[PDB]
Amino acid sequence: VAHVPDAQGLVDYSAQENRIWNILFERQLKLLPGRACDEFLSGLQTLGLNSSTIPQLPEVSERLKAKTGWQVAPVAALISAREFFELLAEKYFPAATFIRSEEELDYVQEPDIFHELFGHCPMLTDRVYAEFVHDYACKVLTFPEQDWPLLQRMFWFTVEFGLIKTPKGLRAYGGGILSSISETVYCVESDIPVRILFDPVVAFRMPYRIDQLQPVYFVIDSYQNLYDFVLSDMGKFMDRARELGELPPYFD
Repeated sequence: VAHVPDAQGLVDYSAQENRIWNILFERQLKLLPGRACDEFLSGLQTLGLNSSTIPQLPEVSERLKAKTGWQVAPVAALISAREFFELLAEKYFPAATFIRSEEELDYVQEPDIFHELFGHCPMLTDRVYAEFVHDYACKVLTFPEQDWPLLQRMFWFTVEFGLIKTPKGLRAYGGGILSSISETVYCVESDIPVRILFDPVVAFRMPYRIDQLQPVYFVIDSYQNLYDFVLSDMGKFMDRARELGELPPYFD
């Protein structure tokens, strides 16, 4: 459960909440160097993220906005799929104003202010990415609830768990990877996962499990790949994905 912010956006966190931010921050920072994409590296710097206190949203927002028109909006712990996408649509990234507990450090299903401000926001400082996230949200109206599961599949294999094969090698952009210490090493160093060439139809055909280290990642060679995809008519990729069948899981 979350804090409710004051007249002017500020939120009264105390020491313990701050230490956990700190332990989370300190340990992810170490692993980033050969693993996160350059754009993530600099987004973090651009966003002013201290390894010491939980940020105040106004300042973070102000910084995001000046890079790409995005902002951060404070919300409660359990917002709905619709509320998430309605916010992304108006260029606001939702930030729940609580942090995971000491006991819930390593794995955590309910996304907190670390998951958000550390894992996701920093990639929203890259212009083509920020524009793809926004267009993507927007187009998820236009679509009926019957199609959001496939749209939420695609989101999982890009915004959350996507990799980018760069000239200096494989890196990760996914905010679900970059906020977890386990994923961040595994995603680009293990011989277990299958890494597939990002293609819209095949991501739509790929099933997934939330709580588990991902057995399949999709690889992009430029954020422009995600941009062309959503400036092209989804709908058509989605049907097609349905006429060929859902693939069999690699997990169980």
